Amino acid sequence: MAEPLLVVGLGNPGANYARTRHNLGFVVADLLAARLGAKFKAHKRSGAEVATGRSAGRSLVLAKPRCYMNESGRQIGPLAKFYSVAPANIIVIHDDLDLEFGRIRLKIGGGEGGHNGLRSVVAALGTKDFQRVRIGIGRPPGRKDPAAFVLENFTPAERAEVPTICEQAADATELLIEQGMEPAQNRVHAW
Repeated sequence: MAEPLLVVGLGNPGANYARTRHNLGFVVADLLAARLGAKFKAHKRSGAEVATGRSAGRSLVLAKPRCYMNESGRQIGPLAKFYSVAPANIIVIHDDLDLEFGRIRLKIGGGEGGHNGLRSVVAALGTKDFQRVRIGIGRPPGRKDPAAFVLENFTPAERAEVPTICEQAADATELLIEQGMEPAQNRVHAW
């Protein structure tokens, strides 16, 4: 009974489109990073960003390429098969529309909500029941334009929401390591 955990933050490089929270993975990774203070880097046979983290009585490998999306799917593909890690150890973070623009969505099997990247990860990783941590950024009002509405740019609204949820999820995470998620979920996953 012993095994580390791997984390992968899927977001959007550069910017422009990243403003649409298309950089949740990197936004959350950076946040949790700026908090942890860990000194990440960029390399690996793949050539992406990553950093090790010790806590929760276990190590944590947080990685994240550039393009992320497809870059991640593939990046992990080999990187995943390279490290030979388990699916219950790998956790891919992303953004998704669930309710309002300031919620999170952490699950295991549940994932892949239409995306070349995500699909590239499944095909790259071949699917092993890996874990995923999607964020709840607004919800689909209809069929008018969900993706369009998901790729808005609440830079501001999101700016406050980014730290709002991140803060909430950050607490849930910390508490999770403190004891369990039960409280974090009832505390954080309660709002």
